[PDB]
Amino acid sequence: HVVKNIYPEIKHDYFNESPNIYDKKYISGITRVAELKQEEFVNEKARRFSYMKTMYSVCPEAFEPISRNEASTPEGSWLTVISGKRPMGQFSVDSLYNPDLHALCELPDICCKIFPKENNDFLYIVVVYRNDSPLGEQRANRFIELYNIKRDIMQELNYALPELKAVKSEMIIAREMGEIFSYMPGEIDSYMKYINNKL
Ligand SMILES: C[S@@+](CC[C@H](N)C(=O)[O-])C[C@H]1O[C@@H](n2cnc3c(N)ncnc32)[C@H](O)[C@@H]1O
Repeated sequence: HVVKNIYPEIKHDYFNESPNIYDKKYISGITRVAELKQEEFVNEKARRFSYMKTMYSVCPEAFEPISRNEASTPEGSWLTVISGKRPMGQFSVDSLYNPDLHALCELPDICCKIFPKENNDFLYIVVVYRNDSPLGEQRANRFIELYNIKRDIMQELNYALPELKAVKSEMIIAREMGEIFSYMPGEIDSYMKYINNKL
């Protein structure tokens, strides 16, 4: 149904478990044979979808850097992509029944790579990209590589050497992330200086 539709490769057991507290904002069932709420899911999704269709645009002949500020919320994270300002963004959802996530997946040439958040039981990462630009998938893939490097590093440090593991792992991949997220070169420098200070 609505979940396998946007997240084909999802674990089978997911639907055996019962709705967590976040799911319940949008559904009501014993398991994950639950009803979609008419107002909170169906009607919210349709409203958000209209909003997205209005803002939808095609990609420029070429992208310009956005400010990090335009993509610091989940909503701006995908808005900058659907309006064609940049080829990819990444955000999180506390429920695979998030109405925005479902609306996002119904836009032309808009793809979402979805997977469970590392070290979290309910959170999923969403990587949203322009399929109508060759940079879309490339950047989405490149993010997953950088993301895997970060989490591999942090897991290892967590295991054997935990001090400042998060900030250390940022020093390793943060500039590369900034670039693929299209942040302005100045904002990326400023972030590396913030990480450096954390030393
Ligand atoms: C936390 S992810 C958030 C992604 C955001 N929702 C998007 O779609 O662009 C942004 C990552 O980019 C890196 N980064 C580089 N420059 C940054 C900056 N100026 N502000 C925030 N993150 C920056 C950090 O590693 C950070 O984890």
